[PDB]
Amino acid sequence: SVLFISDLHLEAERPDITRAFLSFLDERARRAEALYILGDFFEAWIGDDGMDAFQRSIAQSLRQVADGGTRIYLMHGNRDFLIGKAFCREAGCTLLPDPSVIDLYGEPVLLMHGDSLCTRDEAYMRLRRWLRNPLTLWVLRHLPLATRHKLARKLRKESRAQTRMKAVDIIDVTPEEVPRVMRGHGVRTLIHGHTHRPAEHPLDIDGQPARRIVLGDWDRQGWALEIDANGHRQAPFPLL
Ligand SMILES: CCCCCCCCCCC[C@@H](O)CC(=O)N[C@H]1[C@@H](OP(=O)(O)O)O[C@H](CO)[C@@H](O)[C@@H]1OC(=O)C[C@H](O)CCCCCCCCCCC
Repeated sequence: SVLFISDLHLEAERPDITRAFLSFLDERARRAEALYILGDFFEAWIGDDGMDAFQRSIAQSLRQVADGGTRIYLMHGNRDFLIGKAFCREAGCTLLPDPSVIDLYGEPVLLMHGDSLCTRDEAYMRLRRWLRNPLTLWVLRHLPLATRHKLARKLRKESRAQTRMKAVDIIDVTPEEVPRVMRGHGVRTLIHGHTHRPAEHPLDIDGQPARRIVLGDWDRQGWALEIDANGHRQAPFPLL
């Protein structure tokens, strides 16, 4: 079996989420063939060179699971798109680009964090285009660590202000983007996070049924999607 999680937003000041995650690693990820983390694993990331004691300890916990034979893949989200090779080497995980198509029990399956689908959120689309611009990444990594933390706090503050003001239809995925990107990748299954609305959505692509599975965020309870050759299930579990 294979596990999918996202939107944990791990941080030092949420030990309840950390405890749930570490229990999940021991109880479920150790026995899985693979674990996919589809973005926003951490609350924020300023670059691997800024990793703190807490973040290093999370890397070590992943490494224990990877060394047991579980393959771990990590995809960027909007909080942690600066995770690099140094972190993944310490964690024993593989960095997966957004988007990625994997083979899952013989079916091609598209994986994304999900924010790139939110094309009606024009203010966010503009921010994303600027944040991911190679010129932006260049200047950002030339900022001192403390100044990077300052700008990360400022972005979080403005995001918290602005997201409260937006309608749910503006911040959720644009419906017609889903068949468009799934057709382009030749898949009938898409798995993503970001939107915090765990669900499975049936849809049509060119007269053929397809599905979009949305992973849950861990703010109030943990979530995991588990797939094996016979079926799949997403279910929550309590934070510790
Ligand atoms: C190198 C270190 C520093 C730089 C890199 C740091 C990386 C870590 C920081 C993460 C910030 C991230 O939270 C921003 C973001 O992604 N917001 C969108 C997201 O909301 P979340 O709050 O992340 O859950 O998802 C929401 C739903 O999709 C969406 O709504 C939010 O997007 C916004 O709210 C964006 C606003 O609409 C526009 C904000 C522009 C802010 C400009 C601030 C800079 C000040 C400029 C002064 C001239």
